[PDB]
Amino acid sequence: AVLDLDVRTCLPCGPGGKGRCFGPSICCGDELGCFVGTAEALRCQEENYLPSPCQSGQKPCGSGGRCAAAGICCSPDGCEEDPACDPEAAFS
Repeated sequence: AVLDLDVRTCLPCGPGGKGRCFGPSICCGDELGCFVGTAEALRCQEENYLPSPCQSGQKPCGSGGRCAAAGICCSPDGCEEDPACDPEAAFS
């Protein structure tokens, strides 16, 4: 997706703002693991309370998608701990 407005980088997620919103009912903090509609993901509840634009930060990867949360590489259906970035990955 594209940018939101003047202030880029959508709303954070997780603890304080380590994470952020990604695709749909999802939230995944790179330095804060991946949560789809989970406790640490509810921050995206605001992503469906006010019809407006939004942007994410999904650094691509060969794991059927782009990187995101803890060594995550997300897809259009959901994310997964991808060895591409940190969990199922190397000792990253």
